[PDB]
Amino acid sequence: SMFLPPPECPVFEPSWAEFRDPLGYIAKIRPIAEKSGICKIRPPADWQPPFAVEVDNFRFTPRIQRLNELTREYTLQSFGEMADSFKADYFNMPVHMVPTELVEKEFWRLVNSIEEDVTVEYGADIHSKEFGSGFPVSDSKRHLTPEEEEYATSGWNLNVMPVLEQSVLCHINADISGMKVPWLYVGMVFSAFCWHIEDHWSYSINYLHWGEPKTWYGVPSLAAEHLEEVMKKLTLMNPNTLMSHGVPVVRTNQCAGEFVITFPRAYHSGFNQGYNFAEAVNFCTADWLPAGRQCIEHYRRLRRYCVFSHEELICKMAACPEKLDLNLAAAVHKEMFIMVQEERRLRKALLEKGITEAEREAFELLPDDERQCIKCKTTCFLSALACYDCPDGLVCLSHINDLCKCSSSRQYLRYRYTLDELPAMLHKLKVRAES
Ligand SMILES: CCN(/C=C\N(C)C)C(=O)CNCc1cc(C(=O)O)ccn1
Ligand SMILES: [Mg+2]
Ligand SMILES: [Mg+2]
Ligand SMILES: [Mg+2]
Ligand SMILES: [Mn+2]
Ligand SMILES: [Zn+2]
Ligand SMILES: [Zn+2]
Repeated sequence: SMFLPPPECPVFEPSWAEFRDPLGYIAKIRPIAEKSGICKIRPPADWQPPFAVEVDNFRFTPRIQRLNELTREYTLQSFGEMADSFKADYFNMPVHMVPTELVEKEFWRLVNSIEEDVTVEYGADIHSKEFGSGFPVSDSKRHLTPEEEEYATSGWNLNVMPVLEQSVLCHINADISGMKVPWLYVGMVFSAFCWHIEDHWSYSINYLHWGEPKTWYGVPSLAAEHLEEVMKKLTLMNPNTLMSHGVPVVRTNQCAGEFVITFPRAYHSGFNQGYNFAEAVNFCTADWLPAGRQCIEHYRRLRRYCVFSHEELICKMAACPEKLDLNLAAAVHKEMFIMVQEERRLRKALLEKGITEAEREAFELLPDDERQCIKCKTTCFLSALACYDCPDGLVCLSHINDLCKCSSSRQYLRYRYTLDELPAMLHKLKVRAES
């Protein structure tokens, strides 16, 4: 049989009232939408931000994609001309007369076709800092119309959403670009993105500025490990293969002017129906905090580097309880409580090993490469073990036996807070959450 389209993902059409608070709205729809992993949001009809990129000074070198296996520079105009001619020539139809179902069926046939070499190009992962965002920004080099200044401050503006009140990553003001600053995607027909989840299992929000639709596939976070097991066992991967192995999949065609939200640890993939322009950014919420906690341990097991420290994030929020709504205060206290108990255990174990010397360290002021456990590559914040005779070495307190062979008298504790200081932080959170 030909490709079977998965069931359609949920589509949300917020009122103007609902639309005022993006993170509030997303929190509201989450119980339904997280059952699907992705969802589509259609803004009120007259919410229409003018495209802000200066088209004539936008240049890029797209990546080469051969469809059955997962280099000139272009301008936006010349990429589009190439894109349209390719589609019209391949389908032998007018460029805007090809049904999305037809493109979709042919895409998945091609991905699995060893004999045919269809190759396309994708302007993927373009920094919005390089040429500007698709959305207007306040401090722009462009004279903003009154209309554009309002869109510049909108919470649904992807430059603004990650620094909103209840956007948790705003508390880490280390730059960590790639998570806080939007990325651009210039697509042509068949240009694709493989199955993945976001850094630190964060949300992503995705907006299609213009062009032909972007076709999405999404998997609920609950089925994340099952998907990974199916892929390991049988091996990008056809959604039909996933569904026939017990993994739920949804689909959608994201049209111009529509948002797509990917929820924490929701696997997603897709391809573009034609020439288009999209913008995306990560964000993190109160309800994401447990996923963030778990992702650190997942990274640890994999010896992957962290973009940021979960410990540091929790403690920075805990230090300012009055900036937290009751939902966030509760979530932070939950995380903080077990962090403190683990730290009490780890420091006790350190004393039993014989280490007695200790120095206070403001880890958040160090570069990441001076913060990483040499064993599990995690970013230290609350504490670390170092050695006076081995200056390059550093381990987190979960790995005090993996620093060096020197005697206990030459090793010392580097700590952010004393054990005494931590109950006070917990108590302040608890009082706040009890308001
Ligand atoms: C927030 C965007 N971002 C930022 C880091 N990348 C540059 C690696 C991402 O990784 C998004 N994840 C990849 C992706 C790509 C697309 C796309 O090409 O349309 C759609 C959804 N997800
Ligand atoms: Mg417009
Ligand atoms: Mg939990
Ligand atoms: Mg857990
Ligand atoms: Mn993504
Ligand atoms: Zn470690
Ligand atoms: Zn040593």
